[PDB]
Amino acid sequence: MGSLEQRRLEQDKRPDDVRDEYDRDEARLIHSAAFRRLQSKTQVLYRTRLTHSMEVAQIGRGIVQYLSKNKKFAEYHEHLPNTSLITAICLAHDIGHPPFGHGGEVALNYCMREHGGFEGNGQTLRILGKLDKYTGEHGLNPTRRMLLGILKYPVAYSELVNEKAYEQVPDKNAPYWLFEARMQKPPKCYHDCDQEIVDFIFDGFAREELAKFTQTEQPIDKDEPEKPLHKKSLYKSLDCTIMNLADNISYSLHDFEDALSLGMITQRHWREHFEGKEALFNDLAKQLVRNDLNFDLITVNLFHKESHCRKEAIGSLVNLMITNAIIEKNQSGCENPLLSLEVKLAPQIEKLRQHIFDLVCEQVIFDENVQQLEFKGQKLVIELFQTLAKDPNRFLPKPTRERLKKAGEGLEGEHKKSAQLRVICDFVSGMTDDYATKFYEKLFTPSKGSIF
Amino acid sequence: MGSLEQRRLEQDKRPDDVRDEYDRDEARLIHSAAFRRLQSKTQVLYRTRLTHSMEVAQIGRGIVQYLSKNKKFAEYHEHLPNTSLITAICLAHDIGHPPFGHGGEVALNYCMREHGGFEGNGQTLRILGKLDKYTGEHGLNPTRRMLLGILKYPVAYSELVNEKAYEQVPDKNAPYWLFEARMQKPPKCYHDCDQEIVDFIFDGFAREELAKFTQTEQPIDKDEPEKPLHKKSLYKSLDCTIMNLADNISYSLHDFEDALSLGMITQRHWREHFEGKEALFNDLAKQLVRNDLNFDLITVNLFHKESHCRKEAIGSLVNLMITNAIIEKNQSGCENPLLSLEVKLAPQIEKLRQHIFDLVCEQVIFDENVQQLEFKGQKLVIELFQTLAKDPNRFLPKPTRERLKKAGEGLEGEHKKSAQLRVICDFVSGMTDDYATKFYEKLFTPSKGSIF
Ligand SMILES: [Mg+2]
Ligand SMILES: [Mg+2]
Repeated sequence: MGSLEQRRLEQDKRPDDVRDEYDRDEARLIHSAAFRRLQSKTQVLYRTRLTHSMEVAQIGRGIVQYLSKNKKFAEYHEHLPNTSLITAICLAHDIGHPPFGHGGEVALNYCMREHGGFEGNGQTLRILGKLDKYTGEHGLNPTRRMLLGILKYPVAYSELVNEKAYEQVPDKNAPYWLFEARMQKPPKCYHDCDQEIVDFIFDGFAREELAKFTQTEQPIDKDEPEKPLHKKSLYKSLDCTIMNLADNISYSLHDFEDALSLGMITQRHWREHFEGKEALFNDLAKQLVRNDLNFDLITVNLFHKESHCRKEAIGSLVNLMITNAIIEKNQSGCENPLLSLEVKLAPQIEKLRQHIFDLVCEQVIFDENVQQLEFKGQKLVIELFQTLAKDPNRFLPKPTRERLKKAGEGLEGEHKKSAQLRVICDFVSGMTDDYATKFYEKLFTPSKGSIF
Repeated sequence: MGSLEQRRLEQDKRPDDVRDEYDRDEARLIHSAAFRRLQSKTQVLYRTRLTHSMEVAQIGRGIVQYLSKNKKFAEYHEHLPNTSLITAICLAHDIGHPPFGHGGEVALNYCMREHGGFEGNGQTLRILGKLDKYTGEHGLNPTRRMLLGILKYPVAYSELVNEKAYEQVPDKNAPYWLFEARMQKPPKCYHDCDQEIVDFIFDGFAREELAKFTQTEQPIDKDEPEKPLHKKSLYKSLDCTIMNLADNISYSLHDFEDALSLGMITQRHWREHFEGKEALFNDLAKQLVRNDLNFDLITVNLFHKESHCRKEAIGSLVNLMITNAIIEKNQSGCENPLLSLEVKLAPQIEKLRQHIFDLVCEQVIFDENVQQLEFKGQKLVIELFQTLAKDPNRFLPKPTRERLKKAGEGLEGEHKKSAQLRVICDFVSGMTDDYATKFYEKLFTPSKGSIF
């Protein structure tokens, strides 16, 4: 089998470069157009995706550091990623996310219904492995282990999608962009047209390991037992578990901290969301003997006037989760360490992390005004994709027109159409929020737009 | 037959006026609302249609002057138009063009699919002969020869249209304004509802002359031999050939000069568009012995920092085409001089003029941002026409409501509908780009519009 430091394309380093291949991955990523676009992309609307990706990289390094010295896990030290690989994986995890976030993701998936759908994490793999113009046709040409580390869902769209969930009540009067977004969310997956990339990631493993590692589950009873739902992938690589843990800690605490600052989560919300289960903080305070973890003391410090009393509690909770990162084996039958080993929190810490994250989804993610803005990004992307798809040679830039022509060669009929719509999907998804707004305004908004 | 200085309506001049009828045409045109609208109408988006029409008038006068003294063409001096007639024809040629240019023209033709279509040059005749409020129902009431001079395409829409080219792949999800504009372009023609105007222009000629002069051709193989295409008219009057030559010289050189200034055409584009065929400049430089026509010398002067080195080359190329205007006979079997005689460039000069014009279409006319703005004018005009057509008495001004009522009298059924939609088409097409934008914003844009 192939090495983990192997790339799809041959790009050997000069003898002047003792940097390991994982550092070369970090260097290419930071100097890449896909990573620099994280500035003009916000996840909530304040906090940009670049800042979130840096905080996630910091948390992941702290996780890897904590594990690399805890001798209870000394048996697994050799399989931990290094500082450069965990950073590059953490800094790349939100690269594929489209403009306007979930509003744009639902939009592109709805437009690509007959052509493979769209999902952000799949586009992250698509950009990293092919789209980014660091190479001709191999993206940034990352190492096998880095590609595996960003593959959060190693199962294809077709193998996971349940198109019965897309079913809608007919409405002759509704425009094409007007629908319930929750019923058009894609499965978390990789795109079928990128199977070659996934083949490379998995050529360094035994095929029985691949079958066990790509196992899925059928979730049941989201509201009713017969409600149709997509299938979920079940397992991620070891490095991916570390990044996914850091990614959730930031969403649970750092987006919570921003919610306190903006006033979207009050102490009344806190004490009502924790009206029961004050032991989520208190019982932990007893076991670890940390008076700072007392529910009433940490509540006063979180909702304190002095900003140094809040950041001290946020950082205390950030440190509490990093110090409670355990590494177990997943219920996959895999014997490879990178496929069988998982990093996660202590069960009592995860209960507290989730319960803080649930208050964030309730007051921030599902705020009426936040959702109204997501729908507008849905309308904008749909209306932009339609127009770019109706006459792509009139509107698209010349290099994008070349890819669309190139994608259709050797293909005819419906396969040619899906391959060319994929290029348009990669063009729109690779837009920044302001670039997509300007592109919308040049095409539709009455008095806006300039030829330069 | 009738005189060339004859008008549809009787408007004789006072004895105090020794001005010839062609000067009276020039005077009425300049003081007309249709000609003054050329200020608020741009052709590219910089250079307005008024400025283009003045440069065309200057080139045409230079053409007529050059021919009126070249004794190789002395046999045809008596049939050349005078200074006033060639100016009025040149200043009127773009009067009918709608807001947003081709974007608005494709829009109106698409809306008028079942009602006669729309084309700019046809509206120029419609405004000049009927619409302009200089008279009651005869427009500016121009002379027969001036009307003939603006009749670039003396064949009707119905006689030229190939509705198979309008055929579209069905799309249930597309809004009414979303289509490929290239497949909805109208034929270059005059509108069927203006046949009476064309009858007057042609009552001063023998009917055999009319049949030969209105001959058409069926172009073949735009991309494939079986691609459906409209039919083209074949012949223009002598005065029209002079105006059409001046009109093309301005587009080929003056719009090229603006392209240099804005940076849309680089010296790299020039030397790559002329990578072969440097003899288009050089061979002419040999025959005429003009070292300024050397490809490398004129390239340095065109792309020079000093603006006096560029304008000296542009004006040299403007002068080179005027000095190479020849007058031949067209392959029409006509014996009337105004219908059989044509003015055009020398074959080697036309090869150079076209090749410069092709670089203008490639970098300017078909720039992605220029086309994106054209589509937005297409969407705006379509959405404006629809709403004005749904309830014309609620929205249209009282004088326009009078014409629409008046156009429907004596008619019922589908003929009444087409006659009233023609008035709405004349209202929208006669809008300036900013007037159409304000009219769009009052009706659709959320927070815009005032009752005054
Ligand atoms: Mg993230
Ligand atoms: Mg013109």
